Amino acid sequence: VPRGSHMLFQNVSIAGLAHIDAPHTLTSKEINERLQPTYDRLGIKTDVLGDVAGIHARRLWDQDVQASDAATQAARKALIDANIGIEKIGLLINTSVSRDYLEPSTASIVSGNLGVSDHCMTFDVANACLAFINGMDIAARMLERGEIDYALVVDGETANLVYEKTLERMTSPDVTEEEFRNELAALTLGCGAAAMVMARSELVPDAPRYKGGVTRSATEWNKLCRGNLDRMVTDTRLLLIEGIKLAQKTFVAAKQVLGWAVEELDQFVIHQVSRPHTAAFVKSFGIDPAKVMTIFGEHGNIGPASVPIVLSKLKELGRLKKGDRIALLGIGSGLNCSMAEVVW
Amino acid sequence: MLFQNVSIAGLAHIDAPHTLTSKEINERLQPTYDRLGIKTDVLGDVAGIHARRLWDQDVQASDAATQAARKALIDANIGIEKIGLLINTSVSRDYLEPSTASIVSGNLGVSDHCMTFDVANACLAFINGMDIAARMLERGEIDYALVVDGETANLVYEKTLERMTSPDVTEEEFRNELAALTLGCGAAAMVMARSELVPDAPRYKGGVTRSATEWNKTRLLLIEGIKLAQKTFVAAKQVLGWAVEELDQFVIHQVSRPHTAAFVKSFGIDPAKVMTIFGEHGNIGPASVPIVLSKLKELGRLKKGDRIALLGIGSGLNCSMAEVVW
Ligand SMILES: C/C=C/C/C=C/CCC(=O)[C@@H](O)CC(N)=O
Ligand SMILES: C/C=C/C/C=C/CCC(=O)[C@@H](O)CC(N)=O
Repeated sequence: VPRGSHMLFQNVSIAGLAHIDAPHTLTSKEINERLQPTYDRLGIKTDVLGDVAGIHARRLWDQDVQASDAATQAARKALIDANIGIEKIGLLINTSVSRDYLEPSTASIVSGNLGVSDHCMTFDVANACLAFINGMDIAARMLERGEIDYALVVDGETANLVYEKTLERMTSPDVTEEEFRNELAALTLGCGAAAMVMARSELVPDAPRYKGGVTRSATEWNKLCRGNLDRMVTDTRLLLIEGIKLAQKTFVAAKQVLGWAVEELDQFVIHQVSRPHTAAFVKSFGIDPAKVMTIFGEHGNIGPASVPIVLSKLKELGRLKKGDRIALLGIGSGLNCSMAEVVW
Repeated sequence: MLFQNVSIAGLAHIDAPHTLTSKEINERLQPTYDRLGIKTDVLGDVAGIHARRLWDQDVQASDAATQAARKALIDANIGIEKIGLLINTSVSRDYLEPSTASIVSGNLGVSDHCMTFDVANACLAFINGMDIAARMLERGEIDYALVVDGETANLVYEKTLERMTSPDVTEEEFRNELAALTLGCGAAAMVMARSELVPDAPRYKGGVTRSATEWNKTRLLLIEGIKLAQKTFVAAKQVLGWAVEELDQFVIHQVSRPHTAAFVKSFGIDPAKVMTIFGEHGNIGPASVPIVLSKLKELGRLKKGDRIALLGIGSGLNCSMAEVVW
C-alpha cells in the first residue's frame, strides 16, 4: 500500500557539524558564595543550583566576545568537518537568542567574517531554544528543492551580561523573594556555540540524513519565560507542567508522521533546562535515560545551541553509528515543541 | 523553478496615529544646528522627510503587528483557525525571547498546529518571510500563513534627540544620529495561501537574492546598495524574466528622497511606477514594502495581470527582488 512522505524531507543531509566550548569556568560553588547572604536572608537552605537544578558549572567567554564571534568560530570548524570552502555555501542562517544588534542580522556579520559569496542568502531566525531546528528546516526546504547545494546554520550564545547583571540584582540587600525566584533560572544558562553544514544528499552519499519532523504550539503560554540582553524572568513551575503537556501532544503527532516508538530510537538529543525537567520528560515518555546525553551539569543551558552542541559531542565521542535513529526534541519559550529525526 | 501555487489572500497596513513633524523636530535641534554651524535642514530639505508617525505610549511591536494581522485576516475573509504559520519580520521586537511572533499569535488565538518564529534581516525581512512561507505552502505543509511586521520608534526618538543635543557630540556623530530621525512607526500583515483555495488572488512567483556582506560594518549605503541592486536585477532578468518596461509597479524600501531618485535613475524606471510614503511616514523598515503594496491595493492602483516588483536593499548588505502577478 503506497504511502505519502508525510512531508518529511528527502535527500537532505548533514555534511558537517561542530561545537565550541567557551573557555572560562564559573562554578555554582562560586556563585553560591556570592548569593549566600541573600540565601540566608531569604531562608533558603538547599543548594538550588547544584543540588536541585543539577548544574555544577557553566562556561563563559570574555566580556568582549559577541554572538557573531562565537558563531563564526563554530562555522569555520563545521566547514572543516564538512571539508568544504565557504564559497560553496548558498544559505547562512543564524538562530541564536544572543544578538549583536537589532540590525543588521547577526547572520550578515558572521557571513562577512567568513567571506561568503555574493550568491549567499542570509538572515536570522529567532525562536528561543528551538530556533536551530527551525533553521535546519528552512535550509532543508531549499536543499530538498535543489535551490542550493550547501547551507550553514550557526548559533553563538553569550550569557556573560545576563550573569553579571543578574548576580548584581540577586545580591541586592533589597531584592525580593519573588524577583530572586523569577531570575534564578538565568543562573543555569551557559555560553557556547554550534554550527552545521547541511547539503543535498547526492553530494554527500554517506552523510547522516535529516528527515525533519513535527511541531505543536501553546502560544497562550508566551509569558512564561521572557528575556532581554541583561535579564531573564521565568516561571519554572508552569514551564515544566505546560511544557510536558505540549510535548505529549507533539509526541502523538510524531508517532503518526515519523512513525516513532521510543524503544526504536537510539538517541534522544533533548534541549536541557535542568535535571528535574529532564527527569520529568524522560519519565513522562518512558524513555531510557541511557539514550539521553546531558551537558547541563558542566555547561548549563546553551539555549538553541544546546541540541547541535549535544549532537556534535555525541559524534566526537564516537557514540553515533551508521543507521542510528536520532530524535531531536525541544520545548521552547512560546510555548513551542518540535520533534525531528536524523538517521546517522 | 518559480512558485506555481502560492497566492496573496489578504493584505493590510496600520498607520500610526501621532504626527511628529520635521519642523517640530528642527525647533528642538536648532541650537545644536547653530552650534557647529549646520544651517541646513537635513530632514526636510535633503532627506525629504517632512513628518513621521508615532504610536501611543506603551504600544509594543507585537501590539502593532496584532492590529495589522486582524485587519489582514478580514481582508482575506478567513478565521484565525486557518493559519498554520505566523512569521514576524520586524526590526522592533518585544524581547530577545520569546519570539514576537508567539506573542502576536497568543493575542490572535492561533491553534496548537500553528508554527511561529521571528525572522530578522533589517529592511528585507518581510520579503524573506514571504519566501519562507511560500516554500511551506508550496510543499503542502500549511494552507494559510500570516507574515506580520509592527515597527515602533517612540523610544529611539526620545533617546536620540537627547543624545545628539548633548555637549560632547561632533558633527558626523550628529549627522549619523540624524539618520535615526527618519524612522517611522507603522505595521503591516499579509495572509498568503495555496492558490487552489483562492482563485483570482494575486500570485507570488518568488524572487532572487544577492549579497555584499563585506559591508556589514549613508552615502556609502547609497552607492554600494545600488551596485548590489544592479547585480540582483541582472539575476532577476534571468530567473524572473524581468525587464523594466514590462513591470507595472516597483514597490521599494523607503529610505530617503535622494536614495529613491538614485535608484530610479540607475534602472531608468518611470518614477510614476514608484509609490513613496517616506515624505509623511519616514522609513518604516521592513514593513515599508508591504505597507506600500497595501496602500496600492486600497487605492485601486492594482489591476489583474499587473506585474509587481517587490524589492529592498537591506543592511548587510543584502538585496532581494521578487515578483507578484496581481
Ligand atoms: C521539560 C520542560 C521544560 C520547559 C522548557 C522551558 C523553556 C526553556 C528555557 O527557558 C530556555 O532554555 C530557552 C527556551 N525557553 O526556549
Ligand atoms: C538606495 C540605496 C540604499 C542603500 C541602503 C541603505 C540602508 C537602508 C537603511 O538603513 C534602512 O532603511 C533599512 C536597512 N538598512 O535595511
